[PDB]
Amino acid sequence: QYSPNTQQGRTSIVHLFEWRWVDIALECERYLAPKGFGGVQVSPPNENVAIYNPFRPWWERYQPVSYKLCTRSGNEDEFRNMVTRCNNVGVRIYVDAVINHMCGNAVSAGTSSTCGSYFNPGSRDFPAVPYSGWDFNDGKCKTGSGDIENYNDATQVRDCRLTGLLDLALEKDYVRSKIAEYMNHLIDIGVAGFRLDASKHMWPGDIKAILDKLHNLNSNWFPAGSKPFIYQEVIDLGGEPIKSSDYFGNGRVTEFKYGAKLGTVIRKWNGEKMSYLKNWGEGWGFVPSDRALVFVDNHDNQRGHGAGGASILTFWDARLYKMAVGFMLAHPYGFTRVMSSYRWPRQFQNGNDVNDWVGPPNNNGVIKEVTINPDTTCGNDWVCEHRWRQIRNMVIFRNVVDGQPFTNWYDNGSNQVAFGRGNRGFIVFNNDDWSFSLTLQTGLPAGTYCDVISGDKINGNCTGIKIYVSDDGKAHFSISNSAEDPFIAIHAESKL
Ligand SMILES: C[C@H]1O[C@H](O[C@H]2[C@H](O)[C@@H](O)[C@@H](O)O[C@@H]2CO)[C@H](O)[C@@H](O)[C@@H]1N[C@H]1C=C(CO)[C@@H](O)[C@H](O)[C@H]1O
Ligand SMILES: *[C@@H]1O[C@H](CO)[C@@H](O)[C@H](O)[C@H]1NC(C)=O
Ligand SMILES: [Ca+2]
Ligand SMILES: [Cl-]
Repeated sequence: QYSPNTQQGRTSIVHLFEWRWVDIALECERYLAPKGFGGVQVSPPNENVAIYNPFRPWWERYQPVSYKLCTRSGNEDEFRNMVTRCNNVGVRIYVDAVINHMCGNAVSAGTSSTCGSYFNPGSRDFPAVPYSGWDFNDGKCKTGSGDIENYNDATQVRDCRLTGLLDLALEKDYVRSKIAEYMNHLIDIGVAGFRLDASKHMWPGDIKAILDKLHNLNSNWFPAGSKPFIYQEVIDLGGEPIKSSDYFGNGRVTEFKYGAKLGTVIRKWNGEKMSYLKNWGEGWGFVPSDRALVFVDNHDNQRGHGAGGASILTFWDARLYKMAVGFMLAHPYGFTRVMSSYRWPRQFQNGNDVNDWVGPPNNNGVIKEVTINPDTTCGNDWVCEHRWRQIRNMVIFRNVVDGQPFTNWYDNGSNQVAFGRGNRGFIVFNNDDWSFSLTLQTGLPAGTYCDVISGDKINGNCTGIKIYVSDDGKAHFSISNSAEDPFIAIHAESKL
């Protein structure tokens, strides 16, 4: 559960937040496979509460009603078709499993669900599963409100309701079995792993009991004995009694300190600078690389709903975002997840975005299809960061240098740094307020390389900047602080 059952040579996954099943299946064939992406994290595929006030917010998908594969992304048949086609092209599917809870305790009873299933929060009745009052922690939680009130108390964080969400009694074999039933149905369909949502709100031992009931991946696509890849969402920035290390026995963990610190460093907040990235990784107090799932931003903190503060970089800050993603994809620490989102009307009032609830692009509630423009960009308000030349080429960069050591590091004591990955790739950054022009040792073999950030290598030629590596591995780099993309990356496959 620590290894990504991704195809050999593919090292990243992309989060196609709120994408429809039919759009993902197409993207797997027309883009993801050809460009070397290893997998796709999809939004919760199980039935959720249909919320009309606000109008269909993104977060309604984190309020389960049943485990029926029927949501705004599609039905069960469309979901299976997606997993099959993607798997047939070497692109894995990872499911966002919401298993810590059901929907809000205050939600009105009725059939306001994505598939018409009836449910009654007030009476803890979820017949479509089925679940009853006996399957929740109402009698176990010790707070006066019944909800989590203080994160300094490890017990209520697990036994009480996260912002009102009915908390499942995961200690009960019956509940563990209904969740396993749901997860095993997905595994048998072809899913390669799961993102365990709100893992901090579940005891490590309860998670383990559930994982012990899981099947091995589908033998039609994976080798015998393959275990599903598991990465648990645990926000641990320190200061709390719960540590992400407490979950190492179950699988990988999300390292939120990663995007938070990269954000402050690149923004140059409070005296930080890129030169300090020399010992990036465990040196910064992060969890072991082999237990880490890293990313710059996620669906939560890109809209200020998670943890990380205002330092988090997102597509809104394009120039710096591409640099942050590039550094991440070039550095060997952890398993990388690329974000892919949609645009919403950000409206800041007194320091906060009042429209942080806006759901995916839609027409009367029906999610809009992802349209592709002649320049490979997306329309219908889908950002498609994974399609940006700079990000896509760095995804390939990571594949090419997979396994190579971190070497030939250089820094000017400020914000101009560079490092290589064995003899397969080199990358340089200029985040200072002045130009960079120096000859550095790359460790690469002599030849002419195409800069994969400012261009591509097409039919024997580079469309952008060209780098010349001498016999001794030295190469000259010139990066103006006025350049669109203040960084250059070259690797074994961009050589003429
Ligand atoms: C939304 C988020 O809330 C909780 O995160 C809190 C951290 O645990 C705290 O240490 C502190 O930083 O405040 C955070 C809230 O701002 C919770 O632990 C997370 O798991 C949760 N995020 C996931 C859970 C959901 C509920 O199903 C979803 O709303 C969300 O999209 C998930 O990413
Ligand atoms: C590369 O581009 C140049 C023009 O810029 C052209 O002369 C040359 O033939 C091209 N090389 C190949 C292999 O097509
Ligand atoms: Ca819980
Ligand atoms: Cl996450």
